[PDB]
Amino acid sequence: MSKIVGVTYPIPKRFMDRFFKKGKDVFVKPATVWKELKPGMKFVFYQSHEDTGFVGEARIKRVVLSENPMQFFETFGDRVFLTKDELKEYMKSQERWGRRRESKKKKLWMAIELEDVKKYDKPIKPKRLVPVGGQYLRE
Repeated sequence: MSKIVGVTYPIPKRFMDRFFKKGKDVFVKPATVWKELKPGMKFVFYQSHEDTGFVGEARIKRVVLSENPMQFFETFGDRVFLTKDELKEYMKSQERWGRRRESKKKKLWMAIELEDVKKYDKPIKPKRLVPVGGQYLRE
């Protein structure tokens, strides 16, 4: 339904564990998800395909909207799923391996506050495939 409930992401690296480690982490996006992403949803952490998907979930809260990703790494840093070291190699990886993902200007990045991070100790079978772009979980 249009009520939604949350979004689900596989997370491109092993930093799914971050949210379960500290119980409250910050997932950053270089503008990918649309206006369904509101403060007061859930964020289900997808694991892998086959019968073994969805490693856990959490609750989406106050999103910090800023054009510089380094704003999130000076404010949170430790609280963000990846570090600034992971950021700089990631952006380089997109522009040197992804043909030439460059830009004359910077874009609006978003830092989602993830609190109350729940765990699926049960292997939940995905109802559909969750790519790097991620899927909108709606009730």
